Amino acid sequence: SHMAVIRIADERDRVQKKTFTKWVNKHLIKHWRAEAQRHISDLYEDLRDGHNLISLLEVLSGDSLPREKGRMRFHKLQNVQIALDYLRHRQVKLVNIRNDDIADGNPKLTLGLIWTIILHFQISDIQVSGQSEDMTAKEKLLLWSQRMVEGYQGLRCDNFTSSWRDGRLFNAIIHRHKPLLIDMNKVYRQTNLENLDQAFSVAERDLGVTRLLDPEDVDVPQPDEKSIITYVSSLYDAMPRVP
Repeated sequence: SHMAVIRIADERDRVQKKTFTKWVNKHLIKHWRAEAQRHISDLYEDLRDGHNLISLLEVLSGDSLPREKGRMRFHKLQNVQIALDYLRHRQVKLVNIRNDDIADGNPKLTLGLIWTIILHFQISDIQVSGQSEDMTAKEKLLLWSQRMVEGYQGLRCDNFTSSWRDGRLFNAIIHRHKPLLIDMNKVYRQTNLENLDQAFSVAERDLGVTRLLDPEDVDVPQPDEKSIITYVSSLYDAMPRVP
């Protein structure tokens, strides 16, 4: 039923919005200016005037950016363009996004923009042995993921969706780095949620990785790709060495 597919597609979007919202908040709070340490309530509303966008880029780059102090739409578009122009200076190719779209809270383009920023700042230097230079950041992260669970019995990482549903990969990657923290023998028998909860809990408590995903989000036949990548990438950053 087409109704089933839309249901799943809408669900993946719900998860992506929740994920990017947590990711943005994670960084915004690290901003040096107290009043810039804002909290996003609705990703489709709190980036519209451009201020949080500028703050996000400042925190991620350490670079200082100007801000319009007016309230006219003209000021908002300009505020948004400051952020968009910085990304271009950074040689980031902007996909299909206009000032107007961000100023009007365009859902898809807003998520698209946050995705672009995540990709550029968090998934820009993955290094993995066996790496082939032509590979994209996404392809590199997938190889790193595969390289990481290499020596584990019967578990493959064919992608950034279904492959991560049962929590097995998440636990193996943690174990690979801190075996004394994960009982791999037990992760094979227990439920998907059980594995997901454990992984996210250990990652946070012992590796200091923010819990971007809820086990309930990932235990679906096709988890949201970008949500998975985003979190997996933050797992990579918690790793001290390169496989």
